Amino acid sequence: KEPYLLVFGASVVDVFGFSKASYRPYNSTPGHVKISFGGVCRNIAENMARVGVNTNFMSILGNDEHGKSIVEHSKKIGYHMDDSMVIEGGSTPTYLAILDENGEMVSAIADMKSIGAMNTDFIDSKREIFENAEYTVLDSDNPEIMEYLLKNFKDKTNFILDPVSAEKASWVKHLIKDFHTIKPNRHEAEILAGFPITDTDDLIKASNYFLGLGIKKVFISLDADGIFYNDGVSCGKIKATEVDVKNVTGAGDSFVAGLGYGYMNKMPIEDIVKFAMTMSNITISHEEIHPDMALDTVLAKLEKTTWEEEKYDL
Amino acid sequence: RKEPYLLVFGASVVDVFGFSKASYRPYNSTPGHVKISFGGVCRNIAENMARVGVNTNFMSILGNDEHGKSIVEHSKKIGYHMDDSMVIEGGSTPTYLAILDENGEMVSAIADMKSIGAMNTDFIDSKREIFENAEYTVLDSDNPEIMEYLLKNFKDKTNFILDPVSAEKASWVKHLIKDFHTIKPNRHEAEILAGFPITDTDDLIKASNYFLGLGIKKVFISLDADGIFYNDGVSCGKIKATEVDVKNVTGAGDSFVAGLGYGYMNKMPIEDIVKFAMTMSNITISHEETIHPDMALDTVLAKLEKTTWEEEKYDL
Repeated sequence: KEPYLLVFGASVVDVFGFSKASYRPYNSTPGHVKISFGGVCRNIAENMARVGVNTNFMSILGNDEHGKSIVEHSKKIGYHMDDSMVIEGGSTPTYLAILDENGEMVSAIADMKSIGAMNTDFIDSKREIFENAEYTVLDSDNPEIMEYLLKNFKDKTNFILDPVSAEKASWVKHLIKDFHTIKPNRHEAEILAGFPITDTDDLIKASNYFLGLGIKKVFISLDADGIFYNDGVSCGKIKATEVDVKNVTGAGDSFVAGLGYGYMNKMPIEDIVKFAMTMSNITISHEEIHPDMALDTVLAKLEKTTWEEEKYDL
Repeated sequence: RKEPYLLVFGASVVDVFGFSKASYRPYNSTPGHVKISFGGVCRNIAENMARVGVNTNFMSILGNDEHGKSIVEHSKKIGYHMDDSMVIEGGSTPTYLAILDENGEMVSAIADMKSIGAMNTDFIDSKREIFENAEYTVLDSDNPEIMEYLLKNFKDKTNFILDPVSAEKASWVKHLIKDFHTIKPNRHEAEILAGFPITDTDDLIKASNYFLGLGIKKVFISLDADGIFYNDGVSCGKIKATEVDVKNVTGAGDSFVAGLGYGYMNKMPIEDIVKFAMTMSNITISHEETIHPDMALDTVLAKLEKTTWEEEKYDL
């Protein structure tokens, strides 16, 4: 009914066993067991739901306990997983890891069997959800599924890319042309462009190459040095100057989420970049990966930030 | 509803098992299959009870975390009421995380069994009315100190039922058994509790007669393949079922305790309680899992009708 943003992707349940004693294999070691909900696309969907975006999250789950826990956390926060694939008798993708006294792993099980169950037939049965979406977030996990989604719904919905890694970005450098928005870091952009990006002049040449292919919006993460943008009309670099604490991971997930908010509320380019970066500046500091994220908490920190803005022209 | 209930008091454990689907190597991410299951003797008893229609009150120790919500949701689905349980803020619900190799052997594990020992007298006192108005109260042999507190404070207010768990755990509660209305040991656990070997029928009659002398009202001794030996002071006998093929024994005695619970609540004669509870034990024994997914009152009654029994009755 109301305009929504669709996030398609995997959900991985993380189960960590931290040793609170000396580690010994083959024998039961006492410790704390922590359960956290991960997976790039699930992190993005949660962050969006937390700031008020009408989020639909299409995933792959099993009918086990971990799958039920994901669906319950989904209703609490706000991300609707109502159209997800459910595998009867199958497990929800999980990573089990038994860490020692220092925090380094000694044993691990990756259960990713259910991620391979995604096919073109299930995509077709959920066509209305893909078409009625304003924007659709995808990662670079499966190039074959991406290629299918692009040539079937590129004109119906506006696709947003999160490259994940430099390696995963390389197996998808030929498909980036059909995306409305791409969000790589400095290194993932070097891979997608085909040339080394060392300074501002190379970032302008990179983004213009991406825009030339048919991409409308380009956002390049500069890791601490801010974010670079390119509307095709407006170009710049907006940098923050303050927070940098425990685990700078999960920030890119929060940035994609703020791109989604800024788009749904039709905010000006310079302000979308600022809002999205505030969500990253939060996530970096507080460990917990997401701690707390509310519409007002992001709007509260936003004002008390040193914005080092630089504007460019072509 | 203000209808009579049975109280089960004990631990709830969430088991998380990772089975390797490739050759295991330490410090390395091995591809595998994750299995999540609910355990704890007392939690299994309460589930089996609610499954057959007993109005069950399950008082446990949870942890406010994600595994705590998992147990609670399963309890609302099946019907074992956990409303009066202990919830620890910031604490952890008892969890056992284990990684198995390609052969099935444990090569790594984390035991978060901390919360089981966090039960205190102040909490028992706050919920004293749940114990006092309970028709029967099931306990296992996990915490001897708390058992003594429960027995001393509630033995004349509620009827206690013991599931000894193991022979080792049984020696620690041997001085406390006299206050129980019902004990349910196996051959070896009964030897530990009695203080002499049980090799035949005469020793079974002697062991059970001794337990009745201590003040115990009803005795049930599991004899594995030979069935169940019973004694209530009036009726004594041994009943066995023919055609029972076992796959997995874990959780069978749990289902038997649950069946005693059903029998007591429905005021059934001892021979029928033994048969009903044994049918429940037989169903659980024929499945690989600790609890049969399809078990309900109808399946227990359907299998009870279809069973051929070997019955023996002794006098005196």
